[PDB]
Amino acid sequence: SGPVPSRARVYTDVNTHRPREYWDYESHVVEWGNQDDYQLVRKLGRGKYSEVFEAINITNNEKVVVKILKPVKKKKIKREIKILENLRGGPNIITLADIVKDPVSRTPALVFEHVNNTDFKQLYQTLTDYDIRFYMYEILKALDYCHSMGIMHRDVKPHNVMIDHEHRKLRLIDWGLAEFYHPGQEYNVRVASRYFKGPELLVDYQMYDYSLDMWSLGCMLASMIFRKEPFFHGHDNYDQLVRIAKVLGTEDLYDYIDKYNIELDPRFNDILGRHSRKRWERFVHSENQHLVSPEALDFLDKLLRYDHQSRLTAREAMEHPYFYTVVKDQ
Ligand SMILES: O=C(CCCCCCCNc1nc2cc(C(=O)O)ccc2c2cnccc12)NO
Ligand SMILES: [Cl-]
Ligand SMILES: [Cl-]
Repeated sequence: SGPVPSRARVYTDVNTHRPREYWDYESHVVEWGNQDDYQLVRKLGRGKYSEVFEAINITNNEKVVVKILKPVKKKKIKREIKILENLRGGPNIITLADIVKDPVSRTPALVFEHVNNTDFKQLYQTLTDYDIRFYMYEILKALDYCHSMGIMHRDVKPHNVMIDHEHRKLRLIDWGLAEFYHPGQEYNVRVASRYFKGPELLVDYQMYDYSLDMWSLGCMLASMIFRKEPFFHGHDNYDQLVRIAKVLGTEDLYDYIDKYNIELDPRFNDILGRHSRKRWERFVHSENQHLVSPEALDFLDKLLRYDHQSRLTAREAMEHPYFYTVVKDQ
């Protein structure tokens, strides 16, 4: 026997109902724009497999951002392009304005809308309770939208949320790890950064779905309301699950593993041992108490569940009382 199958609880068949050109990114033909329209102004970042510049569109003198794509797996170029084009115009999704060939190496470069960003290591220190709720709701809007469009982001983390706090404007960026959800498909578990990897990634359960993004979101929320960054501070991939188990407890972990017939490494199983669940109240202290409320902890608790089928969907999350007043704000 093998692992038990799983299906997305919501939006399960969205891609099946669309024409195949929507999700068959390998068959996408790229419409290339005019590289001469853009001139690089300065370097903004040099992440993995990509370089990011501030640039100028000289046909309208619009400040834009150019990301030069250099993945090892070339199939991710069309993938990112197709996903950006399918989600274009959606709430809080970064806008792909153009695609051009870098005149140096003929490598693809994406042109994006420019956002007036403020770094999170400078921002999450000054956020009020209300601000945390408001921006979580904006992220949820983006996630419900991309999930409803058949797409899982798979790399939700602070650096991939651009915030113009002066205008209370938020954009979800870097769709280079995003994939289309197809029921029954097995996905790669190497996605996401360690601190934000869901337990399904950490136990090598490959038939995961949109709910992966809901675990990541939970990890961000916990780090903001408790002012512990990252909240689960694993030092390698096994330690990440150990740190999770020390908070959520091993009883629900072992029930999760049994439910889906997941094959755990025996020495790892021995290492996890037995840990009781810690009540969320243990993480409150005088320095973070102004960010904690009963509805915050209930919401957090309903995002950070081992069983991916048990986590709140983005829409259920948007209906949680934690956002009640925020919902009346717009
Ligand atoms: O949490 C945070 C963390 C701040 C991290 C700073 C990263 C600097 C890179 N800077 C931009 N990287 C982009 C990447 C993409 C993409 O890969 O899709 C799309 C758009 C941008 C972008 C747009 N406008 C201004 C700057 C950038 N801040 O709130
Ligand atoms: Cl406790
Ligand atoms: Cl969802």
